[PDB]
Amino acid sequence: QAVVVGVMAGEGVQIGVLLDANAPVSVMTDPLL
Amino acid sequence: PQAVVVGVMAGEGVQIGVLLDANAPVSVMTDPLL
Repeated sequence: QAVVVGVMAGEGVQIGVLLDANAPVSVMTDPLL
Repeated sequence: PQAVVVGVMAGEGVQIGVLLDANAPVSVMTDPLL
């Protein structure tokens, strides 16, 4: 299971990323950054 | 300077305070705001 979302970044630049469905945000916010 | 706080008016009269992204274009925010 997974999900894809539009992550907004610097000056509002739109970026697309794929994230796990069940893992908590705390374990993914580091590699995502 | 990355964000600004504003009060948004919604249906029939409820006012809600929100902190918006100061540089993304408004059209990108209207959907999640609703």
